[PDB]
Amino acid sequence: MLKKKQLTVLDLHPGAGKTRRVLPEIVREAIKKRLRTVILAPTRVVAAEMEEALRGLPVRYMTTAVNVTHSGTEIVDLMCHATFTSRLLQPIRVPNYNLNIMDEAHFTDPSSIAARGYISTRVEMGEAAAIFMTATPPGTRDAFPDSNSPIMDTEVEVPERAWSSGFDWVTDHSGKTVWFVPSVRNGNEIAACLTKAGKRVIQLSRKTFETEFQKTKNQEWDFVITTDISEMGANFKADRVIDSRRCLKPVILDGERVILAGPMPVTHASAAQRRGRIGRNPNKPGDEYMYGGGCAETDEGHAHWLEARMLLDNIYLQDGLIASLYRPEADKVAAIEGEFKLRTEQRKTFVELMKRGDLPVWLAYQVASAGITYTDRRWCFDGTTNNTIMEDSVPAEVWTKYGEKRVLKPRWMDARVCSDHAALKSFKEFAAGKR
Ligand SMILES: C[C@H](Oc1ccc(-c2ccccc2)cc1)C(=O)O
Repeated sequence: MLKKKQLTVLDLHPGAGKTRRVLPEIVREAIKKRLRTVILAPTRVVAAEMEEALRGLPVRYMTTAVNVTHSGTEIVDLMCHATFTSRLLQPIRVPNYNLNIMDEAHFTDPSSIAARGYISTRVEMGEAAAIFMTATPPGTRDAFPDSNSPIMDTEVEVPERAWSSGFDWVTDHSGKTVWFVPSVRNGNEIAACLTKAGKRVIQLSRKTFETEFQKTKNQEWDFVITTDISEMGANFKADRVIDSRRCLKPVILDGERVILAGPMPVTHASAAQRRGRIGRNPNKPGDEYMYGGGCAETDEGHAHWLEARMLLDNIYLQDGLIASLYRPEADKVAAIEGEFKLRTEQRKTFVELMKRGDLPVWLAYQVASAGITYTDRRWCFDGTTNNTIMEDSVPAEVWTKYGEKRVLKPRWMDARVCSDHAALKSFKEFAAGKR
């Protein structure tokens, strides 16, 4: 598995022991062969779980999620998928790792797709080996894979709004349920409905994940309401999953705006990962999976694959060569390698708009490619009337860094900057010159 020019897909079913049993054995063999190795975790929660599975092995934890210190004699590094892609983009030398291990390799955020593309290109060049660990590799068509214990699969209408009647099975249940919703706003409405009915609810999303996930271990709860982020190796002591089978899809329209289309069907890989949260204990058969729609290949034309190409076009590989996307996911976007390659000063602005600005990749690219510098926010106010951002049915307003009250009307509109209250609050701070 560790021999050069080889990319292995470790696709044992969910709960088979890829992280706790297989990963430590791979790491011991890599250290025995003196292979400089990187281990990529999707989130800080998974990074902390990996430290427990690898306890005692000499691994350098490049994350504040773990408090270890480090002897300085480690040849194995562990960091998040986003951290790897970030360091490749920045003017910091990333070692040319002999072995590249990606856990939860099905993650479809732009930085995870870009990491797979870079790593698989190095393997294709004959420079390195790689191991992608996931039960659901790209293009998987099976939403119902094997599990540690039998699961009761039931197709049923699932609420996506508050309800007064017609869904007694949802609240009549005495165990713990993990419920996948298509958006933070949709989860807020379901959570309020369940709280009014006397249930204890925890809500999870990308921005709150680490803090709120701790509550699932520290307090008693009846429901966890979560977006698709919990598909990335998050584990729960639950006996039921309720799956809307829906997600939002970012879509670039006419190359000039990004909308959040849907909700629409999830992929088979997402459905198998949502279901895969239960049936994990061989001693507790009969965990339930209630699902409310079919699957479709909604990653085709999804903005994340075009955003992954924007990142890869701006990562040095060798001279003018540019890394390709990992072959099984390369047809998800219609893009020419190198079309998003920026000159040095515009590339530095693109990186800073993502790293410090916290803007979506597509929006950071529009601003940097237009020749605008990082601190210049005039573009947040000079768009057309149809780009006005709305807050509680009235235009959002901010005080500019000049002390002028203005309506938020960005030159390029990316729906992800106002998808929920937290995102719009962060974007208002950015438009005001506060970061
Ligand atoms: C804030 C933290 O970022 C870090 C990024 C890199 C390192 C590091 C450790 C040893 C050697 C070289 C680099 C540590 C932390 C995080 O992202 O959690």
